[PDB]
Amino acid sequence: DLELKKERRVILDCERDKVNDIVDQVITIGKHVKGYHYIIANLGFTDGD
Amino acid sequence: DLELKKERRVILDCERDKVNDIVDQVITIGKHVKGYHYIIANLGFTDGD
Ligand SMILES: *[C@@H]1O[C@H](CO)[C@@H](O[C@@H]2O[C@H](CO)[C@@H](O)[C@H](O)[C@H]2NC(C)=O)[C@H](O)[C@H]1NC(C)=O
Repeated sequence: DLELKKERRVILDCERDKVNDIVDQVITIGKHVKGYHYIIANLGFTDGD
Repeated sequence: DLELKKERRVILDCERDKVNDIVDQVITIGKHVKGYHYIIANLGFTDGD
């Protein structure tokens, strides 16, 4: 549904558990290619894999 | 190094073990995006994940 508007910039605002699920979903879909930018809005950045 | 020749079609000819590692490496480097075509040269295609 986000692909209809051609939106490349995504901002993630969740805890240390949902961010891993979103990352795994992006990996399975294939959105981590050069041309995107994610923002993990949380106090911890290196906590997740 | 393969990206230098601008080659997108890759033919995989390995057992049921190396193909999984190659698929995992492709997933990690983000080459499974639309625009590539892989060929698994083996009798068992549904065997691997
Ligand atoms: C399947 O992957 C191949 C690899 O690019 C593509 O199929 C090509 O399909 C187009 C569309 O019919 C043809 O014009 C080409 O001749 C095909 N062969 C190539 C490009 O080598 C396509 O990206 C994918 N989908 C289909 C339906 O083939």
